[PDB]
Amino acid sequence: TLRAAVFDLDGVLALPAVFGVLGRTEEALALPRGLLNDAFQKGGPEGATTRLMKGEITLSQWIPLMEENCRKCSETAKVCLPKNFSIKEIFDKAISARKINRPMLQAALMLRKKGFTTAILTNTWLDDRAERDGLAQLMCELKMHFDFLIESCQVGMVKPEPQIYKFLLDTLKASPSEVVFLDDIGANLKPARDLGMVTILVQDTDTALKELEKVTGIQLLNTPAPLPTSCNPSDMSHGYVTVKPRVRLHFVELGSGPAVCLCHGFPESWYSWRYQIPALAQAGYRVLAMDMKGYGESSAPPEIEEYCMEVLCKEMVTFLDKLGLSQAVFIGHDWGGMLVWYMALFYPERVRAVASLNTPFIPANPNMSPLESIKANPVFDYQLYFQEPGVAEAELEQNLSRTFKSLFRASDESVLSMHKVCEAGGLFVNSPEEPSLSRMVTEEEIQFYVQQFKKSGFRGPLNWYRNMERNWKWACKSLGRKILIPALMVTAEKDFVLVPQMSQHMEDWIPHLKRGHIEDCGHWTQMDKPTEVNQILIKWLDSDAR
Amino acid sequence: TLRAAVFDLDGVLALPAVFGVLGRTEEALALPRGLLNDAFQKGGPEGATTRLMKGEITLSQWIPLMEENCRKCSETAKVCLPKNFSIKEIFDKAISARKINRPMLQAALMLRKKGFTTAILTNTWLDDRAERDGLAQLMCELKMHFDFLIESCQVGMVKPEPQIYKFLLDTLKASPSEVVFLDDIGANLKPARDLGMVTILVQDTDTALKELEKVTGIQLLNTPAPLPTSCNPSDMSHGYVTVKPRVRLHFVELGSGPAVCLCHGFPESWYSWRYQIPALAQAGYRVLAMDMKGYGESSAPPEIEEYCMEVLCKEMVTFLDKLGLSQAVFIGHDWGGMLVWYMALFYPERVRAVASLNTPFIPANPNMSPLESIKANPVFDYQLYFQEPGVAEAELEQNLSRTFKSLFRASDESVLSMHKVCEAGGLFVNSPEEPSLSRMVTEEEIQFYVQQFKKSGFRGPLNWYRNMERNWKWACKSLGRKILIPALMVTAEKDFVLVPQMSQHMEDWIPHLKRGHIEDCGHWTQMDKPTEVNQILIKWLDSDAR
Ligand SMILES: Oc1ccc(Cl)cc1-c1ccno1
Ligand SMILES: Oc1ccc(Cl)cc1-c1ccno1
Repeated sequence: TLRAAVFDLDGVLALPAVFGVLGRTEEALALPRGLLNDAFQKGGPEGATTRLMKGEITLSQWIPLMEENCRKCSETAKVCLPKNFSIKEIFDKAISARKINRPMLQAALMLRKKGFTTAILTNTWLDDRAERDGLAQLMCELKMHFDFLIESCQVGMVKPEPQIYKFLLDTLKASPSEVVFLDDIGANLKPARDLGMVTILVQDTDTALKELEKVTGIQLLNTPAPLPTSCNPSDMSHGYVTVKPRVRLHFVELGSGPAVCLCHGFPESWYSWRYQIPALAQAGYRVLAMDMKGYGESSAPPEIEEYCMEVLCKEMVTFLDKLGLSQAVFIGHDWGGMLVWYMALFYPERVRAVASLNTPFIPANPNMSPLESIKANPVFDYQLYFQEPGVAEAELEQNLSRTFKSLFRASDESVLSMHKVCEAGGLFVNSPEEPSLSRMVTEEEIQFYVQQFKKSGFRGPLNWYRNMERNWKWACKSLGRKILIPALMVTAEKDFVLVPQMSQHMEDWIPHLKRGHIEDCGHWTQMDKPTEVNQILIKWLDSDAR
Repeated sequence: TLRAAVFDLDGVLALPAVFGVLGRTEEALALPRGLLNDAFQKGGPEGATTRLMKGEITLSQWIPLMEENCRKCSETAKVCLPKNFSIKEIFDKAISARKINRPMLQAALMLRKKGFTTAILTNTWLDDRAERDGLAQLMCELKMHFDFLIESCQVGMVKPEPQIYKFLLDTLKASPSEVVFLDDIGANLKPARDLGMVTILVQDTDTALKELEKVTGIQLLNTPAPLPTSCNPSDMSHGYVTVKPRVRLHFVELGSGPAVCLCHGFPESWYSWRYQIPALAQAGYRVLAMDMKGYGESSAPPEIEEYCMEVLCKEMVTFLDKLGLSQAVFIGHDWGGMLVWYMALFYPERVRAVASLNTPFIPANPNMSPLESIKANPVFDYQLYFQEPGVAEAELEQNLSRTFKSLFRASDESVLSMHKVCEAGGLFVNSPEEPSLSRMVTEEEIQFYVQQFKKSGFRGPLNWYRNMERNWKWACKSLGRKILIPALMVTAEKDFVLVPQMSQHMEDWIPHLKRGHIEDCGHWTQMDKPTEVNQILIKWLDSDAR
């Protein structure tokens, strides 16, 4: 039975292949057929290319050796190479044009998800060209999804030499009959087959994947649309900043480019952005996903006043100061969405652009107490329940697994009607003791939240709701202002607490506001509809945040 | 007696002042004298500018109000404003032209170093212009050096209103007679003086600083060249990455821009780069200063093989992978300098550019054992002493304070002659028990190294020297290669271990190599000559690493 799947890079996981570009160049320059592919393989096991693929020489050292072989070949063929002939230019273009074969990677992702050990086995080079970063990026994106990456130039062996196949088997810790090996080169497939491995000659991806699903017994073609890449907490870079004597802020960091600061809601974690973090880093951004004050590995002081918007915002500015960041784009959801609008109003110079998921911007009413305003809408009753210190803490801390399984549900699986919470005497009074697992979350993801909330519980998080009068007084200072920096409001059709209609008057205070809207989406936006959140945020970031 | 110094921003810590640009614009456009400065202050305490300075409105809301005042003023003066007249353009240019008044900041730095509480008190605005980042950067650079930053738009009060002075006093926790207040506006100086504060009217900086040194009794003018800004460990962003099950790498992170990975030597710390970190972040780079494997907060496994160059380099590649970085510029010193040359040889696609302080690149000799090679030079005797497990550990761990005070010395203060270390029976056998403090380090800096080395001691660090045969075999695989990515070699005249002449043949293997050379510099390059290290690295980074 098969338990390992091995994929080649060129012509398998990345398309189009370099081999195909040499043939394409021959046709474009009207050179004799096979001239370039012949000069490329010249000398066979003793040639310039084998030395390159084994790591004896770098790509920049190889370029003039390929040039001499091209001259040698054209001379024999009794043809002249064009006066403008450049191997450097041909290969720069070829490497740059090569993209990830998305359905092939998807199949590799599915096999690994089903228990297969996966690896990339590739005949590659040590790239020292001025434009080497493009390839470095491609390799980074691909390698994360595999258990192993075996590169010829790193191991000093090449396909089709028998030793590299014995090396692969040793790294996989598998017998040959347990391995599927996919290659676009028949000669490189031959030693794997001779060893007893299942082999697939990759021409077109569809046929190769049909062969792959037939032999594995796993559906790989015509499959439902997969979720975006998630985060393994133990594989992330974890950052810590002391913003003041008793306050440290924890964050997860991924990627390079403009700083994008992700701010979660209640009662969440940096992990609520698990599907956004890899996608935003891949899109060309440096992601900083916070554990907001009171949560996870961030400090959780007991005082109510430690959680007023004025102090929370001041600390986020100090956080940027200590990291040496003059700005960041601030993206928030629920309570984080509220923080993010206040960062834009009070610290516009530090906010590159601002985006909110579900949380609308509604200016403070100076002629009404926030407590009066909250009583006016039956949807905000849960906020009154959260007022009395200790009451909501006891219900939320009683059974953590039940707390997160009851809360984290899609619009069609709700177990909590958020009205008459005070009258009913709690959030979960009409909710089961052992809720079923929502289609949005796995048991393991629920257990990550349970483990995080064991440190500080719900006091700090609930204190975010206990500064209504303080926040109202502070917000009233901003009443003559408008938000004029780039801004995005993302509404969720089925969020019955932060309803899309609550955002209807926002253009009065944010004239240049851009919008996003997600159909069939509940309150837990990021995990309910990750693919669509990613598409909206990436499109807005590339157009408005650089 | 004075214990607090307060500085204005415009016309004091930043030059030229905005007030001066309005007068300059009047002259350039041949407008009536004072027309623009009059439209700017129009309405006085009830005008558009006061509302802006109090934070009622943002800068972008203020621009059209200033335009209307300019029209109102020109109408009364019976003059016409040019057809191309733009307040947005005038202010963008003014804000952009304004730079830190370096001798004023230097004086503030000196007063704080001598025990003064320092603060910036400024009449400023909430900047929401598309080009707001320039000002955000200026403020970031300035604010770090002060105990307090009081901004009119944040406190809702302005100079010359009496309340802001009472507010300043309350934040300083000082009586008026204990405060020096420096301002370029006579009217804004008046309430501080009326309160009993010492006041300085700032016209030209030299005269203001003469007045300031006379009144404080501290030398501020004609002072020796100051050292670059250092790091307070508790104020840095601390990052942690698990590169494999039992190995976590710790780093300090500062700044935005291309990733610059700093790799220390033996027996050091991320803190050895304390003078480079703020300077490189200020220069426009994202600094990642490592605790190399075996050091500080990074994991220190006991096995010798965990510290061979092949594994150390593999882990640094994984470190980039987990951070989502396709590349970084790698800068190393001593052992870090060696690591960095091997990163360039084995992983050029991941290395944006490479720089080494003191450590030359010398290819492995395939016809000689590394032990033979080390015996040939009397300067490398200390490496033979480091071979036997436990011997060097006992001497180095015996008295940590003595270890670091004996090692960390300038070329003219050496207490260690590194020859006949084996014959003498140790590094410190002819060294005092209580060495004097070198002019390079403070007692507190020595104690930071003592605290770091208390966790794992010297086993992991010494193991870097215990993989000679392993490293030689690995390096021999790279003998046909050349380093063709951007590279810098920095030599130190007085490093008697890593002598500048050892680097003489480097151009044979690195043809495009760039060089830096530091006179009167010992082995501890970064702390011996920080200003010159910063100048060389910043110039090379801006030209060769983007
Ligand atoms: O918006 C919310 C805010 C707080 C809490 Cl505890 C729950 C929700 C919510 C909306 C839908 N299901 O839970
Ligand atoms: O280069 C060195 C390497 C190791 C050790 Cl322990 C000391 C030095 C050194 C050079 C000058 N003073 O110490």
